[PDB]
Amino acid sequence: RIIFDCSHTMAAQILKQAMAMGMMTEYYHFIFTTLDLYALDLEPYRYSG
Amino acid sequence: RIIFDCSHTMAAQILKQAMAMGMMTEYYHFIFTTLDLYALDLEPYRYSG
Repeated sequence: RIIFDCSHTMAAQILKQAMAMGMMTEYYHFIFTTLDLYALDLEPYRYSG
Repeated sequence: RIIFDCSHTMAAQILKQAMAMGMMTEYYHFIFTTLDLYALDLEPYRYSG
């Protein structure tokens, strides 16, 4: 159970970090607070479930 | 514990599909069967451990 305050481009970078590290998963109940990341593209992170 | 009869480029394909689907973890203990298994892209799945 993790919560995320951070800029959205850095957040997409940490998406790349975490899905490379295998952490971008349905295992862990997350909550982002990003509202502007929709400009960037999220699709394998969204299809990671 | 799954064993993987597939080509090397097909292995890279399904690796891209699988880390897009978020199913890359140390929990999974696998065996790939392809003779070319050092000659392509190889990195982020090892950092999913």
